[PDB]
Amino acid sequence: SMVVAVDGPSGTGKSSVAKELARQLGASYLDTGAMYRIVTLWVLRAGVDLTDPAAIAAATDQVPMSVSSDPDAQTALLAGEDVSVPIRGNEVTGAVSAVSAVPAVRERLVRQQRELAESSGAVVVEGRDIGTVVLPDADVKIYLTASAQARAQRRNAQNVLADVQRRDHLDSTRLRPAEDALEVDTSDMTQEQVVAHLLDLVRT
Amino acid sequence: SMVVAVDGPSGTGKSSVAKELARQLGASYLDTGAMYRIVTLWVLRAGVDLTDPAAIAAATDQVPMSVSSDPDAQTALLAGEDVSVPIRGNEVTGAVSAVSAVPAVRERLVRQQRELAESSGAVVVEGRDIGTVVLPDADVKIYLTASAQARAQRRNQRRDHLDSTRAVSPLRPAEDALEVDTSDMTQEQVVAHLLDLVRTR
Ligand SMILES: Nc1ccn([C@@H]2O[C@H](COP(=O)(O)O)[C@@H](O)[C@H]2O)c(=O)n1
Ligand SMILES: Nc1ccn([C@@H]2O[C@H](COP(=O)(O)O)[C@@H](O)[C@H]2O)c(=O)n1
Repeated sequence: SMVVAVDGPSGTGKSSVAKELARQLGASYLDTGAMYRIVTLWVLRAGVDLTDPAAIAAATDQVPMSVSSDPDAQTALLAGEDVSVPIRGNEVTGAVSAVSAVPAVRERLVRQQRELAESSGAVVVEGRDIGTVVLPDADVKIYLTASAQARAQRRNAQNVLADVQRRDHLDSTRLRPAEDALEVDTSDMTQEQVVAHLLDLVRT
Repeated sequence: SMVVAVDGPSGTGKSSVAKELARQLGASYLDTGAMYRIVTLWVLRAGVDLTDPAAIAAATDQVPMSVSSDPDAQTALLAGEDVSVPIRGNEVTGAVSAVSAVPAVRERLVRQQRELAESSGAVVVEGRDIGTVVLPDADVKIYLTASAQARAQRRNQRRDHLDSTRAVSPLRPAEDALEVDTSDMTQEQVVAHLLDLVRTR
């Protein structure tokens, strides 16, 4: 059954495109970045020292987390609380890479990600290492990319080209596409154009 | 005039003791941990990547911060907003060490701390590196400490090792500091003790 992995950096509209690709394939959708963000919110609220990986590992043994695989009903639950809003806040955005870098944390989420994928049948799974690490035997692997400039304009309008260009260098020396991935430059494209493009690639 | 530095780990009541010492000496009070917490709140709200020191340095060039040196009128203002509550929340508590470890950040706050101290006359300045780095020629230097056990119960051993071996500002008393074990003492007992030490030097 069909597993589509969608990876790439931020600011390209990756998440919206993956959602809409899922709807069009009648498939399920899995937002992996949201899972990291949920754990991050959990860590922040316990007040764990973010400079201490062992403390982050210890504090994330039993994160009471739930996420939907329905692209039309995405909710982020933590301890029964709907945390869809706070997991997108700047606090979590600033903290998420501290928590994501802890191996113990990845180990669990990669496992949770694999299980959700196997039990979802037809599924589009979105993130950064889906095609390389999490689901290396995906049927189709897509790497959505865009120029620094394109990505910068999508952010400064959300409300930068310096900030976005900086993060590219630190990531390179710290995002790498799988060998069998299909690289798609979305710089010139709108969302619907990107969706149609991926539908074409998948249906080939 | 008189500059009293009070340093030590967390969980001994250090801040309450330093406040009350200030009141009793008729001195001013400076809560330096608050200043790190205010910057941290600023960083968190800008959504700066905490794993990136250069980004934290860049995002903290111009932190609009204000803090009082009056022990009875402590407020923590950021961009005009009273942030006394949020700077004590867990989010900031968890993040503050990431931000505190950035040299550029310390460099500024240490400078701001020295200036506030000079202009406050008689002042008790509280923190972790006050007697060693910020005010190394304080008149009286106090290192408030307590056993792991005592500190643990007041929450109702890991952090001790990480603090000891930390890169930017490891936690160590000045050679000329007066080490005071507060394990057996209540707060008012500690206050009386420091009043005695200060009124003997
Ligand atoms: N597969 C993934 C997905 C997200 N992440 C983390 O999540 C953050 C942003 O997540 P989003 O994909 O939700 O924007 C990144 O900074 C990264 O640290 C990750 O480390 N691996
Ligand atoms: N003088 C100081 C005071 C605080 N700090 C930092 O500020 C944090 C918060 O201090 P408080 O918990 O005492 O407010 C400490 O955990 C430490 O990371 C520092 O590095 N130097």
